[PDB]
Amino acid sequence: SMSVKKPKRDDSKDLALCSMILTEMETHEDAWPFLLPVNLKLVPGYKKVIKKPMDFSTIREKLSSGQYPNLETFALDVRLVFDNCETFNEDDSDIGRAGHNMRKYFEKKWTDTFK
Repeated sequence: SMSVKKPKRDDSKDLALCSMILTEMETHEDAWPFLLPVNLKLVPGYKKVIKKPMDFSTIREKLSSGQYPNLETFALDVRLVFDNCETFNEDDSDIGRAGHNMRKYFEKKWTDTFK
């Protein structure tokens, strides 16, 4: 509350560390469904169904331009990429499997870097 604070966590490396995680996600072999924004002209139903599209290139641009106020807002966009994927793709499809794999990969790196 006012004039009552928990000890200050060192957040000075968060930006660099999220960048590193994001590089690791970008270079994973199962990243291909997520690298670029879904083409809303060419994929029927996507525009109407997925209210907030998200992809790795859009996260990279937000990250590089100071549009994440803290590491939680960064994690929320990464998870949105996988939540979108589950909304639109059967579990038993190449893309549906890619999303589960990437979500796992991310959640481990997240825990190991920050928890």
